[PDB]
Amino acid sequence: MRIVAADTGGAVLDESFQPVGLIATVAVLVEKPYKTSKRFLVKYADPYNYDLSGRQAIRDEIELAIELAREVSPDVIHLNSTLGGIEVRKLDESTIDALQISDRGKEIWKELSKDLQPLAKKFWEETGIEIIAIGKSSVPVRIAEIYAGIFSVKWALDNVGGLLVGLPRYMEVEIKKDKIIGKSLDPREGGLYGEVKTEVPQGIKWELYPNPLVRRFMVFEITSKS
Amino acid sequence: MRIVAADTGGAVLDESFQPVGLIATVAVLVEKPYKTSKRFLVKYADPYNYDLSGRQAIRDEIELAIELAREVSPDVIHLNSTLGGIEVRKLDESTIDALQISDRGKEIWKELSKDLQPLAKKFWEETGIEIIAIGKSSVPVRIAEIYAGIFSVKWALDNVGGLLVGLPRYMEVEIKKDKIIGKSLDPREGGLYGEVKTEVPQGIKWELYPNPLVRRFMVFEITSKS
Amino acid sequence: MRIVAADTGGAVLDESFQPVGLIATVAVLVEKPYKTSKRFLVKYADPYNYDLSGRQAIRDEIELAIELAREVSPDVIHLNSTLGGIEVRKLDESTIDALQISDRGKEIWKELSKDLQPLAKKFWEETGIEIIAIGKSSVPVRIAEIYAGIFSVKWALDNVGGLLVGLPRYMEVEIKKDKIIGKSLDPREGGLYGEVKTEVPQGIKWELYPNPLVRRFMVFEITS
DNA sequence: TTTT
DNA sequence: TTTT
DNA sequence: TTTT
Ligand SMILES: [Mg+2]
Ligand SMILES: [Mg+2]
Repeated sequence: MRIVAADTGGAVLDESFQPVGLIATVAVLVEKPYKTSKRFLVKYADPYNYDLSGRQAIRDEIELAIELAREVSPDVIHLNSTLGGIEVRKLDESTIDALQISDRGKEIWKELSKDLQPLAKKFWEETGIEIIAIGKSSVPVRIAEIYAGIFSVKWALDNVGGLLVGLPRYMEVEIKKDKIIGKSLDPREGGLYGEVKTEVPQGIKWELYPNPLVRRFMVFEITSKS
Repeated sequence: MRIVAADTGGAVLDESFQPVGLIATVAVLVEKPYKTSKRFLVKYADPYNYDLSGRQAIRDEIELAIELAREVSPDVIHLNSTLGGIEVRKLDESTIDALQISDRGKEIWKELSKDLQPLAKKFWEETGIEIIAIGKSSVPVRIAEIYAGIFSVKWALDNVGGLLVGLPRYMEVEIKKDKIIGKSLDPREGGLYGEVKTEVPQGIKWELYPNPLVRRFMVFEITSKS
Repeated sequence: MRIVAADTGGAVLDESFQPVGLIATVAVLVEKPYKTSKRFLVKYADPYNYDLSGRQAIRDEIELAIELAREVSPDVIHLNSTLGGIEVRKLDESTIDALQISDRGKEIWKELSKDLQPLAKKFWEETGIEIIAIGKSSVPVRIAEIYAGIFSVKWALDNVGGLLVGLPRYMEVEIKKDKIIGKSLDPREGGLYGEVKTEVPQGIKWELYPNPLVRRFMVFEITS
């Protein structure tokens, strides 16, 4: 099976660990053994002019996933929304009410349907590829999330006297001479990881530590040596 | 305390990772320090003629657990159903509605009661040993589950041009010349493991990797060198 | 950020692994990098005369947290009750009705409000420090919990003809010549740990293993 | 309720 | 539904 | 709500 998935993750935090805005939207191609991705795309947001509430992310995600899918022709696209695996081209007012989600979730998706359903429909017509709202269940979506963490740190290195990056849940990053490696901290996930080439700037220091206000989320903090 | 527990686990998957049927039912004796089992029984199902909605699994589990219990005389039997630890001999329509479980769960157990309650009652009459529906809370149940994973792999090695075995949640297997070792991938469980003797066939290769459709579950795939 | 948090944890178990009563209430000061605590206080309960339904735990916790806070002057106090981070000084029946929790949870806290809310208000007046009900989301709270586990083992060392101590969730302890080290078993938490100096008595054996009745909780067993 |  |  |  060959899967394209997408996710948005990584946030700039203020000094009291409150998120300001999100950083990276990433689409990944994932193939057996489903532990990493070697082909991916990134779109960076502007975290300082981001509306955290909300849902530009999912629109950016589906667009980027389709863009990558047109190049690599996967079997399926996984979208990061836990709706039971329903095909997005089949999302209408009727099918959304039948969904086992909260009443806010239903109204959010009734609005999102207006743009996303025709998009998925046109893409399925062209290719036969479904876009499914699978979310938390998907390993490719979790690999996309790890890459969103990595690219958030890349963005921070490229855009830093100090920056706090809130990473996606329970993942770590490691800085190497010419690359950033991201890994899940959950061994139950079976060793999921990512790697992105980058040049690491001089004159800065970094540390990774637990976000004290959000258990199981880590903070990557960059500080200037000057 | 000395505990007998049982579980059914391991599934044949098709090439799109959809389960076809379950493989192994295992009963274990677990004693201090409650990390493994040295005395156990296995019953193999036929996964290609399995009713995944049938729920023959729990009938097989209680039967195999009672069979092992008659040999080793434990303090208690742990059954894999998370009902709050109620004794199975006490399961009637009255006690089932009082349980804090789903209405689907209540309707399943009202039907299961008709066979299982008399079975547990007669075993308690004979021995004084309770069969309790403890499920997810039980470490002996998790150890039975790990052994079901190991035995599913043994079954696959013995019955394979290629096979996909979906393992129980977050566990790995290791193949040695003369045995299979199974371990939980969750360090929070305190190091649960199992080991089964077997002959490993020639002319085949194997791989263990994440199920892309079911996060925190692994696939053990066997392929012929053919 | 500088944080005081508190928790009650660790339990005496009987021979069928049933809890009898809780042991340690611990207040910790937590600072960057938020992985441990070097400054903490402990209050021991009497586990053989403990009411597990009583919610004396949270009253002991807030008192000890305040006691430590007066000494180390933190930015905020984290209380181990998952109410979304609401300020305790702002807890009246109306705000409790609005909380996204169970109806039992609501009835418990309407009763707790009667004593704890005036305490938080007066403390906020004195220092400007909030006491927020953040609970499961707080790392300092988990560090307090790990320290409760450590102190429960210290209690066991101090009181052992044989004892079974049920530790807080997924943590381990190690006894060294002059200290007890506690660690989270969950690597997702990022390496949380604690350490307490104590004199280790002679003539004893100990073992750590899974509670067979409560998955992901360990038992510390000590014998003379 | 259980199963991957 | 999603975000730290 | 919390506890093993
Ligand atoms: Mg995500
Ligand atoms: Mg606690």
